[PDB]
Amino acid sequence: KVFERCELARTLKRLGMDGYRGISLANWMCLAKWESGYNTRATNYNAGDRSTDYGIFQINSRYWCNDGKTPGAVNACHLSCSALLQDNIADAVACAKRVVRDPQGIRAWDAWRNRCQNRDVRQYVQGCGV
Repeated sequence: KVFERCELARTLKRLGMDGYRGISLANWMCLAKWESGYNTRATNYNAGDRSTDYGIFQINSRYWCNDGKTPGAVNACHLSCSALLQDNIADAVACAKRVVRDPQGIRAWDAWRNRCQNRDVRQYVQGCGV
């Protein structure tokens, strides 16, 4: 499923993401936009370490979800990577929350550092009623 901007903003809010571990909805929106363009079936294979980034948040198979084919991998979110390819983003959100529970927080995603950190992200949630 490819979300419309405000549709995703409200969906994320209803899932308890606003202010989760101090992260605003606009930050989550900026992350999703740059990671997958709001596409829940987005995937990216990384030839370098043979891992795959899954879904709307591009969560990596080497550490967060299990896909069976990633060499020397763990599954911190305790989910099949398939769960990160559903139109319903509840499971992906549960995992994204697990990621930010770590020290780095939202900084766990490099894309957030390059495209959202210290940026004016108001535009991601303006007019969405969140």
